[PDB]
Amino acid sequence: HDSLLDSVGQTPMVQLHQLFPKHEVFAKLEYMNPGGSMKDRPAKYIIEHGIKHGLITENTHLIESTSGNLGIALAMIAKIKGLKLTCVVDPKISPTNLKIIKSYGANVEMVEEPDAHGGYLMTRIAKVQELLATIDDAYWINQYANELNWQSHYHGAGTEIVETIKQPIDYFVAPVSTTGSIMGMSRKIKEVHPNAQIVAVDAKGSVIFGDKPINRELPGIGASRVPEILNRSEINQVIHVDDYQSALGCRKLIDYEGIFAGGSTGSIIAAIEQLITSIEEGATIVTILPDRGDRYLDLVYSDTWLEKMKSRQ
Amino acid sequence: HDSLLDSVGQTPMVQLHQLFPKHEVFAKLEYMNPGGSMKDRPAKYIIEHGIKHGLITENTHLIESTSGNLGIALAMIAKIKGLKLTCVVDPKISPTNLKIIKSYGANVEMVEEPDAHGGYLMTRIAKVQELLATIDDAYWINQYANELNWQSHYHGAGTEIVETIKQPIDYFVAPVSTTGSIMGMSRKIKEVHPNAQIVAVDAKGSVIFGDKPINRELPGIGASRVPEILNRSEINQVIHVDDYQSALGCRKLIDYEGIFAGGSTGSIIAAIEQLITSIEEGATIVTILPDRGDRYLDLVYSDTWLEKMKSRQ
Ligand SMILES: C=C(NCc1c(COP(=O)(O)O)cnc(C)c1O)C(=O)O
Ligand SMILES: C=C(NCc1c(COP(=O)(O)O)cnc(C)c1O)C(=O)O
Repeated sequence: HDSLLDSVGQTPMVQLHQLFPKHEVFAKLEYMNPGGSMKDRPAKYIIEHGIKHGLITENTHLIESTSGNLGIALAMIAKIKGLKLTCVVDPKISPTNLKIIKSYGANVEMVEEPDAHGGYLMTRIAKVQELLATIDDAYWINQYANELNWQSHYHGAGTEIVETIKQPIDYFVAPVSTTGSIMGMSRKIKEVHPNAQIVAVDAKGSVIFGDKPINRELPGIGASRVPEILNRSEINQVIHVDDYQSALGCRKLIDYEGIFAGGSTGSIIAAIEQLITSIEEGATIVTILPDRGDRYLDLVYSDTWLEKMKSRQ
Repeated sequence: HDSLLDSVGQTPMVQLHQLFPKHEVFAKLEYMNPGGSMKDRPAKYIIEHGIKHGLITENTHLIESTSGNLGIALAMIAKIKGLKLTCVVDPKISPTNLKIIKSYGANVEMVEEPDAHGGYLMTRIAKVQELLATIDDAYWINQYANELNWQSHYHGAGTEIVETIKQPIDYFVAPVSTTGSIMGMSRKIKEVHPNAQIVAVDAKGSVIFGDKPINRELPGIGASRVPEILNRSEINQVIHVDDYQSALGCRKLIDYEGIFAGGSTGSIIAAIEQLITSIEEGATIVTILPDRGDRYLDLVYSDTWLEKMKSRQ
């Protein structure tokens, strides 16, 4: 490979035999991408597209609002391409992920005022618009509305999944924030497996699917606005999980399978444990594990954080 | 794959075009192994061997003295195999790596008394012998003396390198602690490229190759005893680098290539920059990048740690 860019994708798939002994449950390890998450795929895809089409030159200042993983992916790619980048972030970001963005030489704008229900997305978007107003040659990645987001997953893990799974897929389960992953992957999966059931896993208190908004702790799952790239008619079921439940799911996965994953992976485990009680034995379930446990030592893998979240419920 | 075990190995190789524009410098990304370092390979190899040969059963308590990466690899594998594990560690371990070992459910023994020159290896070995004396069914991985260590690298990255590089290899450069990586990989490389020059990169103050021992900060490179698996006649050149120089090398690599790697990778960059002044333009240099930058935010990627080390020199 001529660079790191060439090592994005083609991630491993494993079966979770120990955790789910009566079902065929397969997990795509997207956290093994070089930047450390699934978001490596939309970052590569959007930036290469923009350069090809004259939207992004060496003078273009990239801007994005992120809970952490897309900021890290964008900063890696920007280093390789010689581009400037400013990440707009909020106080809920993983402290580890905030320091990583800075080590990659990205500019950081940290907002401080949440809305009436604890969410910082409205304030992040406003900060982005302010940066756009004062930076002459700037390009907003705009992941909640950019069609290239779900397209990158259609061609990425979505395609790899249907190339690799040698049996009918009964359920596809994915966590949501922009819904790029689940829209893109499900669209590819259903071309081959048209009766596959599509299950979104979301945070309790996320308005994506119409919950009453409430303050959420874990970054990366859930949102306080409805993403524009979501098409609700393509989702068959929604399951909501809270911060405490997601943390328990992380800790059970590492105990049962030796897999050390981030918060939204815990949300997926907790949701699949709720789902399988209804599912015929032997059925095939496919999911994705978006990022690494490494980044959540002050959150999910902190016993005092765990105890704090248990009190909240 | 039936588990994570099956995703160990087959890591990417990239050329460092930007950093070394007049030479062909190839880097094996061993930090992309599932546990996060090269040490995944000896952990898998030694444990599978022991189980196959009746040295390790479900009742066997694994013990090892480690600067961090082998402890993490062993804890991942032990989870998957249902084995008990105690890691003996010292105050120089990365705080992040110490917390990861604990999240994987391993027991931890932290020693506290260094020898006359700041090294903790003598005390770690003593602690290991004490654990051996009081635990009835225990097996010491013993990585500084275990031949299975260098064998795992012969069959691992060593084999992959000679399968992948399509030109004569002029130099092979690797960092050392147990010397398992450099002994194993160089032995395989020289079967195909018998005139390749083998270059060890070591910490200043490491006694591995006979330096006067002095207090070293960065864990993972250097040692305060001579490893038994080292054969000095197989090494052509040795280059020593200090803590500050290694940190500068990490920061230059991420700036030039978008690669975010740990301390010993910085040592490799600093040594290769010293070496190439003597090397014919166009020559092929192969190296390995053992682990992730993620784990060194309180060390190499901390500006105050950086400033502390600059004062020391
Ligand atoms: C919105 C972003 N995160 C998405 C994300 C998601 C949601 O993926 P989406 O494709 O955005 O729906 C799940 N899990 C983790 C760990 C994530 O980081 C971001 O990185 O800025
Ligand atoms: C001795 C151990 N570390 C080896 C190591 C090395 C040296 O590899 P050896 O094969 O032990 O020589 C280089 N770089 C890093 C980041 C390492 O973690 C250990 O993980 O206990």
